[PDB]
Amino acid sequence: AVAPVYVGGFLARYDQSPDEAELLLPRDVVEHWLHALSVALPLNINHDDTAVVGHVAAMQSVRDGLFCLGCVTSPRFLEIVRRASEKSELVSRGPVSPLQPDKVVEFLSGSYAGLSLSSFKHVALCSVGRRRGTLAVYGRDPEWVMQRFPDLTAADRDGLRAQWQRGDPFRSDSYGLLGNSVDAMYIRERLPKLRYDKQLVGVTERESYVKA
Amino acid sequence: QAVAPVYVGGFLARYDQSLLPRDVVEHWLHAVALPLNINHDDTAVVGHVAAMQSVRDGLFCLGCVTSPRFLEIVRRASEKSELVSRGPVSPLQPDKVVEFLSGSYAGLSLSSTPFKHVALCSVGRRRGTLAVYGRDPEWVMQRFPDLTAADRDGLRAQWQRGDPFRSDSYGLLGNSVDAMYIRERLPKLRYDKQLVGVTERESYVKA
Repeated sequence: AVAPVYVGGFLARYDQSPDEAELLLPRDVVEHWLHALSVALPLNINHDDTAVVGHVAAMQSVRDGLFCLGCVTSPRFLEIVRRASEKSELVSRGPVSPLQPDKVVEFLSGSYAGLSLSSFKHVALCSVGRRRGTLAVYGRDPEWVMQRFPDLTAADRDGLRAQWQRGDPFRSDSYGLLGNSVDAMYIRERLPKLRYDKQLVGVTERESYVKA
Repeated sequence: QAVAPVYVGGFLARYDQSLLPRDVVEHWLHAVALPLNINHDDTAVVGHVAAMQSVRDGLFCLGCVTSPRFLEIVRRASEKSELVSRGPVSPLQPDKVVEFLSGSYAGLSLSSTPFKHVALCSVGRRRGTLAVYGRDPEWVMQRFPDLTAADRDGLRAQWQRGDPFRSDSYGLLGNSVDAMYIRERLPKLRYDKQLVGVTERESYVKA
C-alpha cells in the first residue's frame, strides 16, 4: 500500500579480530566515515540517481557492523510495485505461515533483497549487495524490522530510534526496474549469497518476508 | 530498430530427454496458428507460432514476436539494462531488443487444439527448450546443429508456402521477479544450450 515501507539492514559488517583476519572494514575506519545526519541520505534503486524511493532515517555503527533503517515513501514507486506485485506468482504464494500477506513488502523483499552504500552519497536497494551481510529486511513498522536482527542491542535500537524522528522523488519508471531485474537474473551466485547473508545477520532465526 | 519482428525458434520438447510422444506430435502436426505469449499469460500474446516441425531430436518450433506494443516495452526496457549494454559476443552486432528477449525469456513452453499456445518464459520446464531469437528466420534455424537441410525446408515451407498484447511492463516486471527465484534457472539454461548445440554457434543467448 502507499503506507510507507521500512527497510533495515547492515551496510557493512565489522572485522571482530584485532588483526584484520576477516578482511572486513574496520569499525573505526567506517566510523570516521560516519563522523565525516543533517543532509538527507537518499535511498535509491540500484544506484540510479533518478530512482529515489525514499531516504535513510537512521545509521548506527554497532558491534557487528553499520546498521541502517531507511524509509520507502515514494507513492509512484510504491504504485509500480503494487502493480507489479499483482502479477507475481511468487507474491501470490505468500510469506511464511504466521505472517500476514503483504504484496508490496513481499514484492520488494524479492526484488531488492540487498543493500548497498556506495558509488555518504546514497544507499541503494538492489537485488543483492556485494559486501557480506547486506541483506535488506522490509516491513511496515520500523520496530518490527529492527527486531529481525538478533545482533541489535536494546541500546542499538534506541540509538537508531532517536534518529528516525529526532514532490515525489522517484523520477524513473517501470522500464528502469525492468532492466534492473534482467541484469539481476544473470547475477550468478545471487541466491546463494542472499542465503549466506541471511544466516550471517541471523534473519534465519526470525520470521520475515525475506524470499531467499 | 526494435518494432521489426523478432523471430524465435527452439525445441518445445526433446524425445531423448528422460510427455510428448514422437508418434503423436508427428501426426496431428507433422503428417489458425497458436499464439505466442509471455509466460502462459493469455493477455500477453506477443505474436504466433509460424511453424512446427517434428524432427530427429525433438519438436522444433519457429515463432514470430510481432506486437508493436510488446516490442516497444522491450525496446524501452532494453536501454535500462546493463547486461544489454555489455553487448553480444564480438562479431554479432548489438541488438538491444533481441538481447533483452534473450535474457528474460530464455525458454519456450508448449502448453499441454491439443496445445493452447507456446509461451516465452525465463526457463521452460522441459529440458532442451532454449529460446533462440534473431531478426532472420534462416539465421535462428541455423543456430541448431541438430536441424537438417530437410528439416529446414520443412519449417520454411510453413511460413512462405490488431495488437494482441493486452498486458504491460508491470506484468513483465512481476514475471522477472518470479524468474529471479527459480532456483536452478541458469544451470538449466546452460544445460539446455549444450543439449541443442547452441554452444557450437554464435547467438544472442545470455546464459
